[PDB]
Amino acid sequence: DSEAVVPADAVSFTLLQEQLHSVLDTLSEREAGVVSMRFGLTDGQPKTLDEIGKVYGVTRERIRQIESKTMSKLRHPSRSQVLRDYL
DNA sequence: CAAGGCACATGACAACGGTGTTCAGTGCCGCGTTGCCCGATACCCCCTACCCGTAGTTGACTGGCATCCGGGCGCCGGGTCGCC
Repeated sequence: DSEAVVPADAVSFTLLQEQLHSVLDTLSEREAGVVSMRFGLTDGQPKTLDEIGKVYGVTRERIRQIESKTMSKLRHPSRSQVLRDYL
């Protein structure tokens, strides 16, 4: 069957979740939060940049600028060795 | 031989030297924080092409199918008709 949850894949996904969440915890609180909402780690629906700029109280271009800032920071080789292997 | 008079240096005396802080103000020059501008993207419309369901088609045409055996083995249990 195809509907079976392969234990190896499920456990790898859980480990990826934990490692990624730790990596965001390395980032600043606001930066980690905004990138999380932009990619919906907390909830299955990611929020657009303007969509993030309502609960947090930032403007769509301001939140956009920090989204660019988050993507850069997670792109430095520091917080990249761990997540390269998980793909 | 002892007392009184002049040289140089001396206990303090402030005020400059030079340099380190101070609160102070104002910028200097990098991050941001936000108004635009567009650009793309979801979402209404019209058109017809094709999928899918319904309804006919009148010479006559009137009862089917091939089963199934070489288990094997025994028991249960009920039915089933003879029995006297």
